[PDB]
Amino acid sequence: PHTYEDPNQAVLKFTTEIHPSCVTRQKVIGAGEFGEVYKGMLKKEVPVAIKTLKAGYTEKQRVDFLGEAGIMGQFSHHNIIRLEGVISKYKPMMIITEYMENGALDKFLREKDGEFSVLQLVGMLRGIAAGMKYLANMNYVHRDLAARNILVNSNLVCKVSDFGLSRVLEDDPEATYTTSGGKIPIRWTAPEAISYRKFTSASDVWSFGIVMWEVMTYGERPYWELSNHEVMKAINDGFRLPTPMDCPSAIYQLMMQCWQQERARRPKFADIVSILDKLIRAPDSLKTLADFDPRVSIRLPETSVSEWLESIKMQQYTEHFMAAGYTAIEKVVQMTNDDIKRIGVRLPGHQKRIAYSLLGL
Ligand SMILES: [Cs+]
Repeated sequence: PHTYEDPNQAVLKFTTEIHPSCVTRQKVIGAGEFGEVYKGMLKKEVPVAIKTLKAGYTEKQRVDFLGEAGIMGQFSHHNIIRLEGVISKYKPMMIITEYMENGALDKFLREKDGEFSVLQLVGMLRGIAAGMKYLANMNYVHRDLAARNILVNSNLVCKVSDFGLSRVLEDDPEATYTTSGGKIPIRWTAPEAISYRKFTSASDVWSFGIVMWEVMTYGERPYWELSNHEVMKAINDGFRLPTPMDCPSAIYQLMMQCWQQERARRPKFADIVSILDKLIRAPDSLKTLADFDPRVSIRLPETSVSEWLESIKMQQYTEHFMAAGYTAIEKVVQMTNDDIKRIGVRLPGHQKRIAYSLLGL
């Protein structure tokens, strides 16, 4: 429905007002768009993440901050972060969520470089795809799916985590690193979303393919060394991300499927989940690896009578071909081997060469 576009209504309907006394802040664990993030306890008491709103906020800033919880409270899935509640009546504003001990996915994979199996990475991807399938069936377009917005708990369960609003695109074109601000980065956004602001579940599928690449590389940066402008031009001209090291051919095949230029040709999230589950339940399909070239940060785009005789070094037969009536190409491609014998190509090697060449035409 439209319950994803009204933050105040969402806060009213889908959040639980928590009293400040029930919250105990313990230790800073991150720095968010709106303020600091703490690990603490919520009342037996349970560990939780506590997002706070920096003092001196604008009214619209307050609205946008609590709107994330308004969205999050509408969901309920194993692979979507759980909302305990919010503090809105007393300062500072706060959002309470389940604690994810291992934090952001990309940082975690970097810390655990090479410490998992390809099967475990594909299982993480399956969990993320399950969360995104849930979101898509709820008619929710994330617009900002990336490994940094996926959290990981003790049991390596991955959950989608960032449900902000007023999301706008990265405007810095000469940049190569991460830009300042809570913007949607160009490197994870589908082409139509950049060019025409057409964010759909298919653009989320594109970003999910980027997340797949992220995981298979243990948290590398997409389009490394390239600039946002170079990334946009590359994607428009057909370039794509290259094969990760030690990547199953099936997984890179699926990534490339997610990155189809025409959004309609991309797989839906149900298809994604089915493919990943099939692969996991038959892990022998993950041993065939896709070719790896350590030099590339991007894959190249894909491609769309005398001359023919000289292509095979038989130009000296040209006059013969002209004398027997084979003056045009359209009639030669319809030529049989007995016609070749008849015209004067008596040597067997020449017959064989002309025949193999003819097969192509
Ligand atoms: Cs409420």
